[PDB]
Amino acid sequence: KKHVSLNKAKKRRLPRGFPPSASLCLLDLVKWLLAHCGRPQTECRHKSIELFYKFVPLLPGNRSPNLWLKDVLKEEGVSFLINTFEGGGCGLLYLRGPFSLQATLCWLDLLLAALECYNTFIGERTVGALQVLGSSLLKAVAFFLESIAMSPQEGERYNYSKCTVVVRIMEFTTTLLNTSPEGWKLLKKDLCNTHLMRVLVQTLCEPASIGFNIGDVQVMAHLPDVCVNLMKALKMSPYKDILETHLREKITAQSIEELCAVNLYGPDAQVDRSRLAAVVSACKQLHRAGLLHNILPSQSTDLHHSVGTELLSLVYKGIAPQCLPSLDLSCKQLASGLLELAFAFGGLCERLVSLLLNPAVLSTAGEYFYSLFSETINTELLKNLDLAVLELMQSSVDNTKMVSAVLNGMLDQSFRERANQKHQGLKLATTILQHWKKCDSWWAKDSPLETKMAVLALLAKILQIDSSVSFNTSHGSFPEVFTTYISLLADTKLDLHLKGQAVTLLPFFTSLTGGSLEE
Repeated sequence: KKHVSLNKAKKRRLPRGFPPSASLCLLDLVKWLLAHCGRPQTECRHKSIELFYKFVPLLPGNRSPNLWLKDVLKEEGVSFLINTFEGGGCGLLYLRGPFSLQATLCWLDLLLAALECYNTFIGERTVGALQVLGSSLLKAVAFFLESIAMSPQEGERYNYSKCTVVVRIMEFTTTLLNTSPEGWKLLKKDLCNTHLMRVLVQTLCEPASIGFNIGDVQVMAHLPDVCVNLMKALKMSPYKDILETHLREKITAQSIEELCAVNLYGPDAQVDRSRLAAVVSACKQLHRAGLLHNILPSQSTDLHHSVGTELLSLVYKGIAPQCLPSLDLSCKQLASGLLELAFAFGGLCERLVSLLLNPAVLSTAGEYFYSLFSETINTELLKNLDLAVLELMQSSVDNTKMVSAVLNGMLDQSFRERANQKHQGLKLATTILQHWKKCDSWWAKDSPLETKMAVLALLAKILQIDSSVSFNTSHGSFPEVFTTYISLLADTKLDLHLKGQAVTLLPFFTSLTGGSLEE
């Protein structure tokens, strides 16, 4: 606040930890910052770096750290801007097993400091990536990449200080990759060999063997987003062939077709369930990375990945029993992740809505498949918009109970999250409001008296889902929906009771003009 307008030349007071001077306006403080930026204590690096960025443009040059750093580096020497990176530990088979000696943890601390001191100056354009490499950085991380996956009550602290490194390594190769095109040719082949394209495969598929553990509550959260950030950063560099050749033998379609457990719904715990969950999380994050059909364009040309159709058929026929496949809190969760992955290859919508209508019957001690899952199915039918309702209402007479049930089951779920999206509800309302002709057999006379209360419930639902802003002035079948609403009021329709939920919808209607008002 105050001193940046009062950087005068007076007799200040010297601090602890410097040779003396006369005035110390800001230059001595920021020089102490820049020389002491390589403090290896990880709670201090962030604060020193952020203080550097917020403390450079207050010397009266009013510069920017992209140009002022080079303006110093031209006369300060290139050793000045690399001895901060160096550390005193630029360089043992007794550390092959995980050990917790006082030197080992401090060496990993040096590695973390030397790793992340360049991430902000590479993501920032303070110094371009030519003037930094043009070393022991690459050598030490290469040796650690060949010495990564190898006191059993205290060496897991060393294991935590191991697992904190590789993620920031990966994010450093992202910030070198997607900031300068020369880095596609600057990073030599001593690092982008099978080391990185083995450790990424181990990070995604089966990572509870290198030392990451489910029970870590923060790094397990922060991992599979920056890893997908890396895997999408790896398309502006020509190593996409390296990734495809390093992936397509392990998590490919052969693995999934062999790992479909012929006794799935049972007592098996780890090597089928954890492995299947790992690989579907891997393909989910690959689908987030946009590289899944760049792995598995599987079999044919019917706009249907045959492995995905096989996933749907095993999800169906697995529930097909002996007596009945019992459920769980994770035997359903594997099915949920299975369906969420299997509904991401291509369209796969008409297959679903044709499977749902099924006249087959089940005899236990046929439309039960909707009743279980019923949340992801409806939120995907939400996304397939403005045609799914039409291909539903194509059949509305032979199996009316199912079409009423599925319209309710999507409408309530679009109704529940009415405070986040707000557009799918009104669009679903407007795309169901212009489709009354497919259900004309409902709102007339000569009907069984269970359909009519369902139709009034449909009216109340699709009216309550929105407000009276887009109903009058002939919105859709507005006189047709009005005359179905009137022709509800027959005579042998209800004792009284069923009319009350009709009379509660009157504030929607009472804004019209003469004519029908007198009616």
